[PDB]
Amino acid sequence: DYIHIRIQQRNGRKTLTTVQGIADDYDKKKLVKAFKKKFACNGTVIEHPEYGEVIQLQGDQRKNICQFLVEIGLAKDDQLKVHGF
RNA sequence: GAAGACGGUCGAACUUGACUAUCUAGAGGAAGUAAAAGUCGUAACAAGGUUUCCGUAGGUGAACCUGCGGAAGGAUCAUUA
Repeated sequence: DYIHIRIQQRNGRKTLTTVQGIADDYDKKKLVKAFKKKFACNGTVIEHPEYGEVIQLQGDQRKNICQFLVEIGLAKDDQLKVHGF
């Protein structure tokens, strides 16, 4: 159950980095209000349906996630699966 | 009538703290600046599609949003009952 991401870029620039694999019993207020106030990018929480509750931060956390995922203590340093859109 | 010498005064200098002024090293940290052809959003000159802005308080990725009292430098110098 690797927390899939996917990115999805509209315009030459109109991107949305999803988060697939994140439980719902986690802090849907602290998850993201810890994100936005961090690398400084518009997070939020939708019920995307090909995935099932994903967190839209507004940005390209493609290089940062690699990292906010060699740290922490929840995910894994191997379950890394980036398909930026 | 010399060296010396009693005690004093001036007091250089030296030793230790305090005081004041001026200058100057510094791991790192956080601003602002340049600036600028980068990344993510669209915050606010045409009513900029939420009129704008002031004082002030709280809050937000970020422009910013919002209440309360102002102003028009506004989009009304008029309202004809």
